[PDB]
Amino acid sequence: GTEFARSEGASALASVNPLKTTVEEALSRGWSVKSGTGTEDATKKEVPLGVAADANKLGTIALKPDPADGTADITLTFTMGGAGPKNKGKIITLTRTAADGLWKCTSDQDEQFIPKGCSR
Repeated sequence: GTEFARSEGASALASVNPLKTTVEEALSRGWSVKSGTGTEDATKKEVPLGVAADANKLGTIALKPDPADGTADITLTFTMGGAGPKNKGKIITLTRTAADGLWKCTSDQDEQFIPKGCSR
């Protein structure tokens, strides 16, 4: 009844949306992106995303493939394991298609709580 269901979705998307820039900046250097926190690794030429998996207590952030070099589709997911009953277990997926470099957002939330710019 009183779950903050719209704000949960907005918060989840706000945790992953800024990582699009992080990914693009690494790929433009010809470096790979890897999950988690840490320093750039000049031996393997990997840049970490810079955010902990649990930075937002609504859920968990994941990257696939890990590491990612831009020659395959990339997905960033926010899995809402920490949310209330309407959104628990739902997943927001950002996909960067390697063929064209374009990003899409899909969600399996109930349509009324899907954030702006994302589709089913």
